[PDB]
Amino acid sequence: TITVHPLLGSHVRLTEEPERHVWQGDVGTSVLSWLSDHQVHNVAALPGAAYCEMALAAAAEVFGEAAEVRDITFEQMLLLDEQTPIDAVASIDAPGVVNFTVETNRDGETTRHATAALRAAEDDCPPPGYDITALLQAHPHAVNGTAMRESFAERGVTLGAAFGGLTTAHTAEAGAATVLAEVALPASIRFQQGAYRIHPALLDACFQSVGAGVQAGTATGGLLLPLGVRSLRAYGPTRNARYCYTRLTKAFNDGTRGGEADLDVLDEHGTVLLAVRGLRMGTGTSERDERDRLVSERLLTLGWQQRALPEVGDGEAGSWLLIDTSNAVDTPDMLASTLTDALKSHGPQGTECASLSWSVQDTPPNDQAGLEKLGSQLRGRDGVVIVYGPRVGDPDEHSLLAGREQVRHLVRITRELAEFEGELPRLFVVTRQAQIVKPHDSGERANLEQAGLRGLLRVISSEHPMLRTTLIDVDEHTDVERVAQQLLSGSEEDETAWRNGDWYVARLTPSPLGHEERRTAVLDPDHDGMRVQVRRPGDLQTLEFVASDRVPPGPGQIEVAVSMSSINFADVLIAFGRFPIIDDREPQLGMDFVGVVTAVGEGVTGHQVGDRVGGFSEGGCWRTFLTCDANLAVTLPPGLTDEQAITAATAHATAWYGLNDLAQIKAGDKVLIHSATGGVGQAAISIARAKGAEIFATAGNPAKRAMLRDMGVEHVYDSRSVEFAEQIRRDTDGYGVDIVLNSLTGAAQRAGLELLAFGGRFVEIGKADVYGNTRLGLFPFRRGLTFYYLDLALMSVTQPDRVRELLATVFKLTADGVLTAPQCTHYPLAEAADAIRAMSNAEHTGKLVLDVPRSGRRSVAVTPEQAPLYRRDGSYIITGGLGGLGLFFASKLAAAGCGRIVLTARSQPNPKARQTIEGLRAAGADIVVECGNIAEPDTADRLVSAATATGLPLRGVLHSAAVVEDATLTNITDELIDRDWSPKVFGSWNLHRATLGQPLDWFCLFSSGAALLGSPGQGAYAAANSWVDVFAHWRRAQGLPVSAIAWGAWGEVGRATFLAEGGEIMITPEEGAYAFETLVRHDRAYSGYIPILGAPWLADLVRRSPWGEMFASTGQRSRGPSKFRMELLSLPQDEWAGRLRRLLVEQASVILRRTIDADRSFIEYGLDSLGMLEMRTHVETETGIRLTPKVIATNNTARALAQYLADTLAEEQAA
Amino acid sequence: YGVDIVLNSLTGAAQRAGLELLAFGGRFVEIGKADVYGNTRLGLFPFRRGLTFYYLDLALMS
Amino acid sequence: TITVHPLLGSHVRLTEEPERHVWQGDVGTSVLSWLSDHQVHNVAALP
Repeated sequence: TITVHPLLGSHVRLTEEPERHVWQGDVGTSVLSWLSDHQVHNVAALPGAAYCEMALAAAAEVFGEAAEVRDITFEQMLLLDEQTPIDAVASIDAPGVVNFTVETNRDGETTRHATAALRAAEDDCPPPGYDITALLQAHPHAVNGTAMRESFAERGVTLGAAFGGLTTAHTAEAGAATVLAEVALPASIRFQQGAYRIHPALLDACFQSVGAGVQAGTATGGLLLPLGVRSLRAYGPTRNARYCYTRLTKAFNDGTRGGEADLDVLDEHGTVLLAVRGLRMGTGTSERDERDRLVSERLLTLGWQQRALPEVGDGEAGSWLLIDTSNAVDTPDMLASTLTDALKSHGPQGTECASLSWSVQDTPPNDQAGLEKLGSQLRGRDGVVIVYGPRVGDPDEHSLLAGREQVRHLVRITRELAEFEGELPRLFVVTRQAQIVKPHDSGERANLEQAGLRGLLRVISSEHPMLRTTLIDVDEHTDVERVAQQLLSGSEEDETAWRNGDWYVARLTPSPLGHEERRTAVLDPDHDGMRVQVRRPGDLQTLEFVASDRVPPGPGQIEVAVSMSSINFADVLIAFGRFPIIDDREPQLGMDFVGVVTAVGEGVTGHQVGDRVGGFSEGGCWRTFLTCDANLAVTLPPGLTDEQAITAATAHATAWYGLNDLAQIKAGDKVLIHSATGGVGQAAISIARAKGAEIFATAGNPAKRAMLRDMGVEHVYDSRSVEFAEQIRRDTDGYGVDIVLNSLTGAAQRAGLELLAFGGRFVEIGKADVYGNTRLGLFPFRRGLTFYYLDLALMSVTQPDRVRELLATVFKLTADGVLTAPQCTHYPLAEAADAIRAMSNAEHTGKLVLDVPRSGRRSVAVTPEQAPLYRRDGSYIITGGLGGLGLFFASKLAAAGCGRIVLTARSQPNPKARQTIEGLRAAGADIVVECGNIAEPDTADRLVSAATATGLPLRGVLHSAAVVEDATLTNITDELIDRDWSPKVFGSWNLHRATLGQPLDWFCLFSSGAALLGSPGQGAYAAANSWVDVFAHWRRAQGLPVSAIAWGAWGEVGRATFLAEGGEIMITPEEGAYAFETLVRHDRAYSGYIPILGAPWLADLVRRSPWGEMFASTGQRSRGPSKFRMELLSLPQDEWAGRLRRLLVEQASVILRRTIDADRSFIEYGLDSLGMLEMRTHVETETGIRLTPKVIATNNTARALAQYLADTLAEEQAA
Repeated sequence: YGVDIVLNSLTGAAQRAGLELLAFGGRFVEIGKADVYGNTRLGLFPFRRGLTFYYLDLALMS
Repeated sequence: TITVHPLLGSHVRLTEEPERHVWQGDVGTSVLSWLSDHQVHNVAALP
């Protein structure tokens, strides 16, 4: 009786053209038990092999046997909760070509899981076989295929039992396309193989072969998933099969992307059963997104947090040692004396301590003899603390020397301290406002001289980990009580700041850019140009002004100062991130505009400056200054005020067109207007009254209907339901209507279309139906209908002259008073956030006019990634250009064509440098070289003058001079300290002073990751780099532009890069070029771009660093018990959501490989909709509630998604 | 660029192909009652470009 | 009991505008012999 296919289910034939085969059925687990086994992160999912088999069955049905499919695609995954209706449909679009698409229409929306083409395109040409005795003997070297499957399952996507068959394999090597596995249907799958054209389980295993084929030694943290195949063909039933050919053509070694496999299924005899060509796994995103991700997973910063002291008190017997060092101040006693007194009093038990008051450059014998007074017989007694005391709040030009002396003092004293045979004491260090913490009491007034210390102490903490190197920053208004408490029983914390009456601790935080660090600028609407544009299409709460750098008009252009624009349904659609993009150019907000001409183009003569103007344009009209094509603007006749003109445009310009120049409305012609109360509807009402027609209409809620009836227009009916057609039919005796200015979608469309009576005109202005392939029934057209479509914006862009004439006509008519402008309700343009809300919910009637603020309203606008980077008419100076990264950055600047970049270094260039310079000059860059030591003020003055006196103002700088050197604590010499100190400190300070007056746009100061991380390789470099870090913070505090970068190493794999990646030079130059070009635009002062999130030394930092917030978090091995998280609903559900926050962040951390905050967005760090797959599946498994890949996007922030889950679970709790 | 005026008289996939062909503002004039009286389901969407569909039948008009 | 209906073939809900139920059944004395006896007008006919 029943013979339906199991996956597809029913097959029903439609005779309507284009001929369509519609397949419907259930693919739930309850029906097909075996389906349950592709638990991706422990949740059932339909394998792509299922899509392949289903497409093959559809092709066989439509074209009989020996017909195959091409260019398959997979688009979304599935969930298969219990039951899952599936609606596979195939259409005969044109003879000889067909299309096949599978989608699920549950929950009220569709999801095109896979698209296909089933053109037969096959002939009676049997495929050739393969030689068993050859392929088997070629690659017999065995490999643990079953263990490979087990590890691949552990990787996150399990296979269960039904998807077995893939047998222990053999290959020439791990990394070659030679895997020789064997495939057989598991016992539970052998039975029903007849119905299928090759079991989806067998095809899935055949695919799965690619998992072992790619790389047997797969790297941890990588996930792959098949995505589409270029072609397919099924030759014979797979009642029996042995192996699938392992022909792979992967362009691998990038970790992901594809593999372009061509699997061929063949039996024991060598004959082939099914052929697949062009198989790709895990495509990911475009190259631009790859570079964007590479920036997320590297930017670092010093994150500070507030906490309480868990020490409370313990251990006792705090007989530490103290040294009052470099305290040349008149009265630096209080800090040391108070600390000693608190230690004596509050310190439990005996707390004897002594002071080795080694002042700055006290006396020669103090180097050793002065220290041995206590560091000889009782050295390293139970703990030591260094106190540095206060200092002046601002730096003098000569203050640099003092910092050098301080670093010399620290290196000497610490080398002496570390030279103790017995176990070393923990090295406390208290410094006064030498570390910049956070917006809470942080900014200017940082003690620069002490600032360089941080890097040295941090490198020490790695060089000699035995002496725990905790260092504490302190503030005037913190009081010494909790400071003494930290001294006494301080827990294992490395770097902390007592910035106020509160404890602050540091955690190296992976902090990608966002929306709070975009460069802010001060603009004036009166003459400065700024635009409005949604930052995050979808949540209109993010509307924010943006600088627009008004460009002077060109030929055929005008420069109009907007006075008021109007919302329009296109604006609403774009605001909610729902516009039907069609030309890879997202439309800007606003369509119309009314303002005054401020400048005149070259080739234009229609109008002059100082004259009013109106019209619409693309490029966004929600601006203070707008530059639109001159041909697309109409002078305002004297009658119209600005308000009337803005209200009329796009209301009459639509209504007048549709009803007059297309439908040719005449006296006594029945008209039907949908959504009359809207602006377009109101214009239509006015037009109909003017031309003398019977004005039917329909509205929304009853209040609007009553209001419209108050206007005198009789025959008002509800628009929500289709009932209006019948009612109007009753009230007209059959002659329903002659014109329909439809603007609603859905069933109403058909009713309106059928309403017309033998005259025919259907002007359609809606947008939902047309961009949806609404596929209307064409039968009602038999009675002389005529269907129009009227998209005013598109007409304006393509046929400016016609819309220009139309606009002139409507304005002239409005001035004469024959037409009345609709009702208006102004809003301040800065308040667009709520205004858009009214339009969508339709509580306000009439056109919403936005009144752009054109006044002296001084404000802060935000410059997006489109920021001033390479401006032609300015000079750029690069220091140390003649060596290392300088050459590469100089070449990059030349490529950008920057104007007359100045290049300098400390010495004459080498012959290769001269060759590169002359070549770049020949390339067209007007680069000029200089020389001299940057540590000299004269050199800086000469450099700044040369770049300025040349005639091109200097605005960009890049101080990159540095030389890499290696040293260890003991052998660190003073000359090394000086030669590291001068290039960074003195050069940078001189550059800042000399350039202080110029109109700079950035200031890039290079640094090393050592100052941030701490590498035993070098310690002298760390001090100078930390100093330049703090100096950059201070400069930003002063308000001048600045940006400090801490570079790192080249490879993320260590020395294995030579074998696995090959010898390469520099520090990932191309990778860092984009990072620099981006980071120079944003505002954050300090940032560390270093290859972390997986790297050799990270294994060491996590151990030696008590902060180490990056962690490893190797606890992803969830199990069946993990469900208890749902069972924790016994506790209060609000508190349950509070803990759900932590669940979410922890689960996200493993996939992201780093701890993220709960306030930012997941998309910021970068997830290829595969990190999204993991997150969604894990959320469902750990909570039993599902969130669609759509609703996750809007709630991209951890807080948002947590609140959404809390609500969607409290609803269940209520049930 | 495509065509502008299409005085179609074919049926089946021919008219569907024609409707996609014409450029912006093209006016797809129709005279062949065959497809229309069969309640063909026109793939309304090529109207994206501001097309206009007419049906012309001399006898009924008269 | 049996999902298919003898006089209608296979039920299918098409989620189009408007929603349609399309069945595409088959009938015939060749397979549904019980129709043969109702030979209306001395010719095979649909009851």
